[PDB]
Formats: sequence, C-alpha cells, structure tokens
Amino acid sequence: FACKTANGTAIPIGGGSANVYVNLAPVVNVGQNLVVDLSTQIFCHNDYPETITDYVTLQRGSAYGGVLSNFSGTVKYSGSSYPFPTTSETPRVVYNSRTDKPWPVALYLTPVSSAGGVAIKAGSLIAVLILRQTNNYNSDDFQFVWNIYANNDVVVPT
Ligand SMILES: CCCCCCCO[C@H]1CO[C@H](CO)[C@@H](O)[C@H](O)[C@@H]1O
Repeated sequence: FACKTANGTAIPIGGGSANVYVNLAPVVNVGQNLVVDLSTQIFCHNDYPETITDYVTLQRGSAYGGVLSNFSGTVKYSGSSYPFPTTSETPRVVYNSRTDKPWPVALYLTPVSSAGGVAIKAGSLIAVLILRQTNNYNSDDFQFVWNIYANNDVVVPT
C-alpha cells in the first residue's frame, strides 16, 4: 500500500509524510463554503490485492493558521460528514485494487462571523491530515501524513 499526489509526490510502503499544495477559491463570502477536495490530489493503491485487503481511515485532521482562526470546518470522508478539526477516527475505506483510487477526503470550510480580509495567507499551512492504513494480513499500522499548504491568498469580503 502506498500513495501519491497529482504532481507525483509519493509516500511509499510503510508510510511517511508529504506536502500537498492546493489552489483555493480567492474570494469566499460569509455564508459560503471554501471546498478543498483532496480526492483530486491524493491517490492510493493496494500492492497485493490477490491476497491482502487494505483498510484506510482519516485518523485525524487538524487545522492551522487562517483555517483554524477564521473558518468553521466539516470534513467529508467517503460520503459522510464530520467535524473538522476532527473528534474521532473515521470508518475504514477498503482498498482492494492495484489501480489508483482517490483518497475520498474533502474539507468544507465556511467563514466564522469574525472573519474578514485576508483569511488564509498564500504559502501557509492550512491542515494536516493523517491517513491510517492497516490490513487483514499482518500487524501493519502505518501513518501517511499529508501537510496541506495554500497556494494563494483567500479573502473574505467585509
Ligand atoms: C508475498 C507476500 C508479501 C508480503 C506483504 C507484506 C507487506 O505488504 C506491503 C505491501 O502492500 C500490502 C498491500 O497493499 C500492505 O497491506 C502492507 O501494509 C505493506 O504495504
């Protein structure tokens, strides 16, 4: 089991960490969602589906910088929604193919009422997402850590 990003940055068998740079809607009004769809940027696969089934959770998701201070968050994992920053490990998604499958994570971030002006700074860390991989074969329990950075400023109109 291993993962890679849309630009080819990979985390190999056994886990590790990688940076993911995301383009963000540049203007987001109070009452609207900023959507960060990581399923278009993080992809994973099973290296031995003949014999092994892999299990993958979002173990936790943390918010940083402007996202922590200026937004109210929800994470959708494989079709179900949870608080973000997270309060529990998600259900498992099965990975059972050698063909890449997106990691089905999307953040929905809506401005808090105090938000205004440059709410996320270009280049800043906005989230850390921990993908936890186990299987039905051995005792493997690996973390794939995704550090999410903003490619651009996000302005909340005042
Ligand atoms: C012939 C026996 C092979 C032994 C395979 C033991 C280690 O397996 C690697 C290869 O990927 C499998 C399937 O994706 C993962 O479940 C593991 O966590 C780990 O990434």
